[PDB]
Amino acid sequence: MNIFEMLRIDEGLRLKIYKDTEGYYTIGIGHLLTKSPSLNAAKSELDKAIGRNTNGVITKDEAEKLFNQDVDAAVRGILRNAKLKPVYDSLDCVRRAALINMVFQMGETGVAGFTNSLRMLQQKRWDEAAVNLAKSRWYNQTPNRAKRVITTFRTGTWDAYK
Ligand SMILES: [Cl-]
Ligand SMILES: [Cl-]
Repeated sequence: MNIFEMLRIDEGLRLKIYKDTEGYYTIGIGHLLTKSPSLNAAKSELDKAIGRNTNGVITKDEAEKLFNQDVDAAVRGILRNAKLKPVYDSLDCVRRAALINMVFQMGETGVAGFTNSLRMLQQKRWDEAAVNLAKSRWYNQTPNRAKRVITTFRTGTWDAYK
């Protein structure tokens, strides 16, 4: 198991523009296109992202390409973030994957706001962090996925993904 497989499980793969859990236009492996309500705006952003007239449909290869770029960008945002970096550097590889997943879902900004949980993870107080992470809109809106990531931080293993 690794970050790619983990997120492929959490996000699925769709080759036609779709709406995510928040109702935003997305495609591929959880690649958000736009928060705008306009399908055209979405098709526009899609073509711009792919470099061709897609007509709202992409290939598997294209999806995987966006995906790789998105993972990369998540890691890179973490490393450039003063609040996140130290946490990330303090964690083992499995838990780093949990932090990346959250950043991929919610953006660096979103995650950097879980101050208390972050401090707990930094301190390696796993059970406490898990309880704190659960008191969040994130958990209440996407409880099954949140549970998986939370179990990952709590245990340091991939059991939730097996
Ligand atoms: Cl892009
Ligand atoms: Cl969920």
